[PDB]
Amino acid sequence: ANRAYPYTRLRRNRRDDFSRRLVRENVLTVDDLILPVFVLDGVNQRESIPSMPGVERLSIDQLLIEAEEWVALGIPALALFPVTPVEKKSLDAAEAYNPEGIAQRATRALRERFPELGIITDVALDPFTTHGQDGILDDDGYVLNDVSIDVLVRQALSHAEAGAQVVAPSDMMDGRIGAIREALESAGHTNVRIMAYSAKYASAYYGPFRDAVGSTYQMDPANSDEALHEVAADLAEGADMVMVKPGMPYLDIVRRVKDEFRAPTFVYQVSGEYAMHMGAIQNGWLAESVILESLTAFKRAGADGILTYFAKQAAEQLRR
Amino acid sequence: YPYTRLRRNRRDDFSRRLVRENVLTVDDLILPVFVLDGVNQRESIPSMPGVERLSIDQLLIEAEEWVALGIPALALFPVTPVEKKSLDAAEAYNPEGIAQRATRALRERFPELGIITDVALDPFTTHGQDGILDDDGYVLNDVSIDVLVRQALSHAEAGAQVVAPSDMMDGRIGAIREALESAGHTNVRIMAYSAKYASAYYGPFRDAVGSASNLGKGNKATYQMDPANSDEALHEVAADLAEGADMVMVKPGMPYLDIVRRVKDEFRAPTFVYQVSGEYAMHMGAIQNGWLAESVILESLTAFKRAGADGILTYFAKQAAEQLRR
Amino acid sequence: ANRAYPYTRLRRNRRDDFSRRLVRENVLTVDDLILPVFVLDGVNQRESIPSMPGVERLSIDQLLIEAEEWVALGIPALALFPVTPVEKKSLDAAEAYNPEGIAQRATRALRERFPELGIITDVALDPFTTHGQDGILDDDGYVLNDVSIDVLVRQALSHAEAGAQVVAPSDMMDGRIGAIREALESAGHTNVRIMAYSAKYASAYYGPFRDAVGSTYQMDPANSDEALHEVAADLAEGADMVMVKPGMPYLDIVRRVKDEFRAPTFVYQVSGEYAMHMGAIQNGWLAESVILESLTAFKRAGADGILTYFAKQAAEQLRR
Amino acid sequence: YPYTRLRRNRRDDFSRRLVRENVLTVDDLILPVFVLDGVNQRESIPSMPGVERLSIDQLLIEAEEWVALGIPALALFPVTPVEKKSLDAAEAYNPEGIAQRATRALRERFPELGIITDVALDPFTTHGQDGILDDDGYVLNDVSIDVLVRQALSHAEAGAQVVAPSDMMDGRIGAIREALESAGHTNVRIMAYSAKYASAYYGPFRDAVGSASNLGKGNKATYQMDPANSDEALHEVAADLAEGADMVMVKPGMPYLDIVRRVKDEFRAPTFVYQVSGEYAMHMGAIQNGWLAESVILESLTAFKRAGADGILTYFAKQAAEQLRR
Amino acid sequence: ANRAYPYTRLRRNRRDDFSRRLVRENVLTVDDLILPVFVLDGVNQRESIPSMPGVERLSIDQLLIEAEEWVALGIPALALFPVTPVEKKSLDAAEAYNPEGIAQRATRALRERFPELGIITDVALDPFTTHGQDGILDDDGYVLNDVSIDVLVRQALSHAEAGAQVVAPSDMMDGRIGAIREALESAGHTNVRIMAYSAKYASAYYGPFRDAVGSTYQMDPANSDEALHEVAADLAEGADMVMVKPGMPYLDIVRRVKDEFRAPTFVYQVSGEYAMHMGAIQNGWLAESVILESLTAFKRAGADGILTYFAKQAAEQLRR
Amino acid sequence: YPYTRLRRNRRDDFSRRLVRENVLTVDDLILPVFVLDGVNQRESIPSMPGVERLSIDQLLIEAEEWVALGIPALALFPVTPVEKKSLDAAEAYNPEGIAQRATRALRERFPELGIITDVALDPFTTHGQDGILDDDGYVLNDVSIDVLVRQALSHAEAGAQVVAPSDMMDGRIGAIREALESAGHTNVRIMAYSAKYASAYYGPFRDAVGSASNLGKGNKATYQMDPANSDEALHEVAADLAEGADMVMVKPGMPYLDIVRRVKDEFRAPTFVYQVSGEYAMHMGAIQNGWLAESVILESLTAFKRAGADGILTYFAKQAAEQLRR
Ligand SMILES: [Mg+2]
Ligand SMILES: [Mg+2]
Ligand SMILES: [Mg+2]
Repeated sequence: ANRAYPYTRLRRNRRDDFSRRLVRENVLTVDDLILPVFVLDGVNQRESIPSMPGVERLSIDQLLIEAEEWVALGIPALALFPVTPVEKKSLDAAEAYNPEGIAQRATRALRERFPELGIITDVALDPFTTHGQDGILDDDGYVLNDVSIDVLVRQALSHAEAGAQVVAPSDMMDGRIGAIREALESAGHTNVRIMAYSAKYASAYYGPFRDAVGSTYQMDPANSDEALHEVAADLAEGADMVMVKPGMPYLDIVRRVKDEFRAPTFVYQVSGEYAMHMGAIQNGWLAESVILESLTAFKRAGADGILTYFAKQAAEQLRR
Repeated sequence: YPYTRLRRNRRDDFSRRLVRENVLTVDDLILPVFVLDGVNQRESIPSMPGVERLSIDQLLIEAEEWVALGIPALALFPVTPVEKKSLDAAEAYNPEGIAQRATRALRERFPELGIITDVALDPFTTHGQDGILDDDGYVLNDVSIDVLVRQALSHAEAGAQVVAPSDMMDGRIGAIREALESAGHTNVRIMAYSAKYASAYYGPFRDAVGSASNLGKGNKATYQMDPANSDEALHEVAADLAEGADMVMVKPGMPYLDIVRRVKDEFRAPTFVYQVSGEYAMHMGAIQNGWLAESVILESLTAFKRAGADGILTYFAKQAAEQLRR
Repeated sequence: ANRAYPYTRLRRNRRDDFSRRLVRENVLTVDDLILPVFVLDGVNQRESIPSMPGVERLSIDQLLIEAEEWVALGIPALALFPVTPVEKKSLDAAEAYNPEGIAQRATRALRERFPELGIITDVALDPFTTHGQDGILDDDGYVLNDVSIDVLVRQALSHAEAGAQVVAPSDMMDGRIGAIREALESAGHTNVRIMAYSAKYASAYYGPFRDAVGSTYQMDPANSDEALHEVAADLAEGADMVMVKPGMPYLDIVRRVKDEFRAPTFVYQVSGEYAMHMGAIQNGWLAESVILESLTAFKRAGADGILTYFAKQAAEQLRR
Repeated sequence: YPYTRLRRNRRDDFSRRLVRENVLTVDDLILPVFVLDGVNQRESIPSMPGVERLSIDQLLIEAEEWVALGIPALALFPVTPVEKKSLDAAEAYNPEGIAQRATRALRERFPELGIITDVALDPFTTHGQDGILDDDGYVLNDVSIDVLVRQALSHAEAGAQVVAPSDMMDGRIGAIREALESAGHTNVRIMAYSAKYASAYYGPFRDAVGSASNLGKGNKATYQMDPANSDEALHEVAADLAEGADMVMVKPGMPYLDIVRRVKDEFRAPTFVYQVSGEYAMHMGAIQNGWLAESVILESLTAFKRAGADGILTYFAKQAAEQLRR
Repeated sequence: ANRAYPYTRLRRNRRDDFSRRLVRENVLTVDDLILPVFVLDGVNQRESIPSMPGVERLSIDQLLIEAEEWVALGIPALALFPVTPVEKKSLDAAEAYNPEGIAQRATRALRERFPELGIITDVALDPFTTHGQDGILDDDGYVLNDVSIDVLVRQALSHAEAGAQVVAPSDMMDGRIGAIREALESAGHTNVRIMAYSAKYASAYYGPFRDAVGSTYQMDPANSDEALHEVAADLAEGADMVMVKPGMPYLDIVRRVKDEFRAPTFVYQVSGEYAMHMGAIQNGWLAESVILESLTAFKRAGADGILTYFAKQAAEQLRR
Repeated sequence: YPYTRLRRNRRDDFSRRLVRENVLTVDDLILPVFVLDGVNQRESIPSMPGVERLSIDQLLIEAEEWVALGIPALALFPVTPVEKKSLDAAEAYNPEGIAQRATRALRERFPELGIITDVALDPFTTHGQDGILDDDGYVLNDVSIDVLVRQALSHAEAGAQVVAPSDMMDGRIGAIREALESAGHTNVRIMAYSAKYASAYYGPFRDAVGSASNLGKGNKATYQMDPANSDEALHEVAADLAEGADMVMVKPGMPYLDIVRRVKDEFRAPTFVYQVSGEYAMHMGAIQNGWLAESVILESLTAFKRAGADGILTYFAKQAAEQLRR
């Protein structure tokens, strides 16, 4: 310590590329990327999403075609988000555990064609209920929890049966991680991993996602200590990996979570973060180098893995 | 869970308010402003929707409302005429330069408003770099400090309460402090840009200030920090505190919230953060497109307080102050 | 570090109001205030309390009138303290769980008229026993605990049935938080919060409160490490929020509790603290700015919420 | 367990990659090279299988591939002719010495390649010690610093971007920094060998550089650190940082990984480690015998990153860079 | 602090042997050494191992002869590794719990002849299965765990019955430490210690060991935080001592484990570490003083005990 | 428990040895010796059973066995003749004083044995205080430092490898270091008595050295530390390290083990402890009475290692070294 100018000039290591490379503390690699994908029900179709320029909803045959290039680029995993047809939404959310639902069909197709690619499914009831609430309601509109926990467990088990290696309770509820963990073990799916959405905030950054998928419990953005209690509870319940969401607006949370628990920590660069960046890049306001700058921030902040709609572009860039 | 259900405190608005850990107030806001030469001039900046370059007379008119909203301070950025740019950056310490003239006008009209001047040579050089170049094109450190010290003394003479060296030369905070003390400017605060990274988020600002064409495709990797580095920011801030800074800053902002958190935790000193032009533009573009709700503005600024910042330099300051006044 | 005069002059940030505001580390807001209220049994009555100048016991119709202004000022919650008529005090403390007791009637009235206002009820047997001890005694005068735990559970459930959002075991006993937590869950009151009086000291500052309400277990004032063990036990038993009491005389405890547990921490500025301040203000010895100075100390010390008889005055001042 | 089975993340390659905590890249590699006098000379070193001593012309040819593989820097070690060794170590600062000549040649041919010169008198003394001896045979500290400072200035004059004092004299980092600053060598980095132990793992290097016969059975216990001590390394590194080092190093490497970890955790500064000659030789001997698979090379280098090093001086650098390029 | 040259010259304590001895922070003693031994099935035989120069496989009568000198040198314990004849390897691994298996016979012989010498047996199924996997497989080749846990428990109990004072689940599995701990207690072997191979990496340094014994679950070398979670789980399951393996390539892990848990920590200087050092010593590339240098590194790094094939040589040297 | 029974590792000798956290070795021992003037003199000390005052010739004879046992160093304490005591303590720096003569004799006879001389004026003053008194009877700080510096230079001139200021004057470590550096005594170590308390355990030493009658009922509360204070010891040690001490010491020993532990944990520097005369006497009296077994000697010395000391000044050093040699 006691470093003082001019004995210490911090620009000396910045003088040349070689010394900036030798002291460089972090680096993003393709091992850090997870690509979220919106999956349609039909055959031979793609749809553009107005608020997520460059992102497409894909039927499963199209998903398989694009996955050939994602696998060649080395992306380790995908996170699937089905786009449920409105006629499949119900009150009992039976579509969540249908072995022929989009998520289950997509995961069987991908596990068969690309055996080493990781598939992370979404465990939640909101994409399948007519009302759009994440749970089954009683006559007055209040959540019945064990009826809902029951369908979620059937959902997670159906994902495990389709071959998913990871399930992600994307909900922000209590009791689900343990029930799913317990049910998977109970049913013999001992190596299915549970990626919990641990510190998930009530945020305006999810806007574009509601367009993509066709749609009191999320955390207050002001709170930071509360996120550590959320992650601790998920860890205690058996989560294998924990996630912070949204991402860049919560980088201080990523840093605190990694420092406190030293566990596998993930971060979601959500639809609104992607949309802001891409709109600015397309308008000529920001250079495309901001994509890698934003992703290296997650590594510097302490994330092991990043769910990002820029995964393909970033993997292509990681070459330079 | 079941004993500990964290949803209980979240159930109702009253209990969420009681347990809310951080709050954004107008005391935390600093508004950066782009100032033009001449009279009765107002110019839109396409890459910063909603922001205008203003001549001093127009700045004084707009500042009446910034003061009424209670914004504590402005950060001035002069839009130097192309013909006043040179290799020696001498316009940086001209007593009749835009920054100096704007400072005297604002200090007279609004005595309680804080004026934070920019100490840096980028608005004044033909090449757009923040210091003086040697014959190999390197930004010289100590020769640049000599010009920055002359610049900071000129701002103190104009009445600025705070000078903010945004240059990233090593040792400049101590040089400027020594010069201010020697000259009797005992209470001029120095707001150091301590951990300032070599980023792509500054694009729109280069357009706003008129340095974009001068810099061209140039980079500042020999002085601004590598985005990959976090421990190094602690060493930058420690030096600036030992050299006499009254406030230390992290820049850019949202992409570096982890740095704000480490800096506040390690040094427990007045910590500031800049929500830069590219952060403003990306949000504004998405809000205008209808992709993000307007509530994202306060959410973005709340993140800086949660991460540990005391004050935030933000182009959203007027809008945020209007929304907080509710 | 290595900050030294005259390079570092700490008065520079204090030179002007604008720079004092920019570096100001804490601020009190109306979101931090909880107002305790003494509730009478009758109709159209108020009583002055000699040792708490300016504070009044209020019948429920008067309470509703005053609550209109507390709600307009933004105060988030009230803590109710019934003033039990002597003819309702018994040996079995049945009045504690009477659905027509003052606390239950007051909470139903307030929950119906002001649905967003939080109500924190007092769970304790002392206001309802003839002897004034917080528990039911056996023939020799010794506490029978499960008979007492039983009535306290009926009490907390009766509060939950009346609509209380928060119950506060204001006792300083062991076993109660868990029994109440367990009983509320068991009965379906899953979102009722439990605000534990965790570090509550044996103190002379409660004097005036005994006048207001008509009335071996509290902590020794010398002890600080002991308070952390008290808070840890309440947290383990399911408390949603933890409180230190009294307040200003124990600000070091507030700081240690927030630092150690990072949980929602509350502090009671008790009747004697209020009385000392108000007597000095009324005598012209202290300016009224001391009220906000005393309340900002709780925020600086680490409290999230403050139970204070000055809540109305403070909310009115928070404007300047 | 059963809830927490740590084997779940280990089950598949994709999940092992997602949770992998550290990675080795070519940015982390520094290749040490032994340089001969003369022209068209290449010599094998029996105790360092696969490593050759090279004349400058041969070094320039081999460096074309080191540069193509992206290795950031070389660390030069001159093989001084026996007749140029003396009590005064004057060849250490000869402008026409091997290190000086090699540096000028490499700086001209490969402008972006980092050149790290060795500041130490062991290649130049008749006795093989790293400093000047007094009449009792003790290695004098301050008289040795005077020669090391002349040596470091000569390397800066030859164009080295980094000088690395590997001598273990007290206070030499500050003396060398002061001399570099006074002479205007503002940006010459100083890579201090901070916690360098008195070890048996240096045997093969003494053969490679030609100091083995000069040192004989001599020891360096009055200056290199006792292998038993760990807290003492923190005091060595603290002094070198206060004296102005830009990088600090632990040496040897694998036998001292605990020291690398404590040094990175305590100071959060650029931390380097040397996988010394004896570590290289023991691995190479076992790999050639078929006792260890070739995958041990990357496993050994991954350990340095896991332990906290930013950069690694390793004789395996070319092989490792070839394997990483996949 | 604030130590600065020339007031502080760190060479002053290094000037003389006496002051280097007074400030010397660590020292290796014979109390720190554990010698691993490869045991053959027959009588009056020894075999040289090509990739471990100087190490020999020993029949039990030869083992007893060599143990006389190990005991005279003060070595506290041996770790036995039987060399199973191929005709004893099966699918059910019954040889693991045979009371007449090499390990059991060797431990009864040593416990009877040298009552104070500690014996650490290896609990694992890999030396006894035809396939060489550490577990019993079902028809498709997948591990059946309770059949395997069952034989391992019989194995550990058979070791305890033969007189072993320590058993070492050398596996890298979950559930075994607890089952063995539970079974030993259940059976009355309350003082048998369990030395867990806690942080055991997937490494190339085990090469020579496969030659010596005739032969998804081991840790990734890149991970360090993961090792702390591994050690914590073993401690929670009842391990008496925890070990890091391999050794010198993982000294940073030894340091973190000792610092985090402050528990009895052991480290294995594996076959490849021994082979590299001995090959270099025999080639004249390294002096034999490197053996003690390598072993003092383990003490400096925080190990209490070291499993090392150099134990005999080191104990002989510890005299100088 | 039952899973975790801490008795399991304790069950057998082999497992207790494997988990044993600390060990005492002869490397940790320093033997204090009381030296007389004259020839062929040996005197028993009733309050320190087993300890003798020895003339230099007798000291050289006894030191042959201390050296054979491997004890690293001696700490010399001269038994000044009554007639050589004065107000100015000039005998402290007499080149022909007992300490100076004993040092030259031992350095010649046993070149590898460490000699630690005592820097303090208590053996030389008529009043027994460790410094010079003013007219109010106060022990002057800076005037005392001037005499201690002359004393320490005389010990360095006599050949002592270590001087140990046991005086408790503020700032003396830095004064002595500056004087040693200025005079070229570069490698003379300074073993500071850093946290030395005003204790009743020193009684027997005052008898051994002959200062007891001079001090009478006097006290040293204006300079030695109050036994109640622990945080203050950290401030004493920090100053002595910043002033250049090579080793820092806590004294007395067993009654202050908590201070040894805090000092090693806080500073991670070479830490020494003195098992003072009264600790020796109380143990010896109990052992001779048959109240405590002789095994208490090693138990007492093991406590210092467990508490964090690297070295121990103990009158039991010969006995302990004999017992460790087993
Ligand atoms: Mg700086
Ligand atoms: Mg050094
Ligand atoms: Mg002192």
